[PDB]
This record gives sequence, structure tokens and C-alpha cells, in this order.
Amino acid sequence: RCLHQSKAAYFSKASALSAGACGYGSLALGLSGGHLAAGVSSLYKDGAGCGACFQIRCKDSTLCSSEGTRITLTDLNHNNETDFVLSSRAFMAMANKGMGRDILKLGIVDVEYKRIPCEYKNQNLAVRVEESSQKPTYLAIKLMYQGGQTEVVAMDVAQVGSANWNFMSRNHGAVWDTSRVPNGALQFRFVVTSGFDGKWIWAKSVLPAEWKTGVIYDSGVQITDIAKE
Repeated sequence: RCLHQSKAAYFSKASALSAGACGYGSLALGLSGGHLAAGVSSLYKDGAGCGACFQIRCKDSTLCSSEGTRITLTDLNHNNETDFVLSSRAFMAMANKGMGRDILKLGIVDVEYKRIPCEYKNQNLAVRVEESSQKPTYLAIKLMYQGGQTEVVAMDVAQVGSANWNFMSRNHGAVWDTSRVPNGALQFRFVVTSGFDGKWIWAKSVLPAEWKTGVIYDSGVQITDIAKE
């Protein structure tokens, strides 16, 4: 990881709860522990950045703690001013104890941040079936709890136990889909970046034959790889 200098602003919780570019919807609050953030294009990475974890701290010597806090990218920041726009909770969490309301007064603050491994204790990478799916003909899925410090750059699906693999498309954000949906239970393969190289992660059993929309399915795997910067 490198060390980056920028500014950060923040938005009301209603802008946070409201759906961001990654497609997490209301699940974004739990995913980030309340510490969700919108990031500029080079961090959003056209949705590949979704779920990237950061350590961020601010530089006001009176108001800011030295440790800072953790944030999770769940949105794309459109402003031409800051690298991040944090949730209210994330912004407050940057201050010394007792100074949360004080730091909120600033609106913007200089910050310093680095990419760090995401850690979902006792929780594997999971695959949620999005409501826009149409069970036989069309499958839309959303990756949840992507651990480590890397990016899923390509993705394959196939019937459990089949060798006929065919690719998924990143539709937008953390949402991938296909309208060539194999029958029966489904297995996935992810291309992840480790150092500079591609690495395959094989999830042998993910979606049951009778998969339902709105359900989050344990993929049986977790990512720990780190992409060089």
C-alpha cells in the first residue's frame, strides 16, 4: 500500500442509506459498519473498487486522532474537490474521543489514507441474488463481504460438477449478471489480482438449484490477496 493525501467531506445519513453506485442499497450500512464512503473515480474503478477498505485519518492537530478510522467504499464521489465523501459516522470517527460533534462543524478536513485488508470475522465471501433476476432466464448477483485487498476483475459460472464455464458481466457496481444461466446448482470462479498477477478463486458450491431472489448465499471461500499499487 501507498500513502495518499487528500481532503474529505461528508454527507447526511439519508444520503448514505440512499443507494450508492455499487448497488449495495441498504446493505451498505452493515457492510461498512456504518463507515461507508464515496470515492473518486480512481478508487471506484468503475465498480471494481466497491468494498475497498481504507484507513483514513484527518490532519487537524486539535480535533483528529492519530489512529483515524476504517472506511469502506460503497459509492462514487462525483465532486471535483475530495477523494472521499464519508458518512457522518465515519467523519466523526476520525476525531479524538469527545470531539465528534466538533469535527462535524468543519465540513471538510485534510486527510491521509491508505488501502487496507477488509476483514469480515467468521464470514465468507457471499453471493446475493438480486431482485431483478428472472429465475430461469436471467441471473443478477451481488458480491458481499469481499475480504482482503484486491479486485474481482472477471468471473465465471457453471453448473456444479460441470466443466462448461462461461463468463459473467459486471453490470454495474458490485452487481454481475448473465442471461445464459446454467441449470441446477451453480458454482463460480473469480479472477482476483495477487501482486500484479491474476489468480483464480474457485467456489465449488454457491447457489442451490432452487436459488431465490433476496437471499445471500455463502460462497464457501474468502479472499485474502493483495494487489500491488
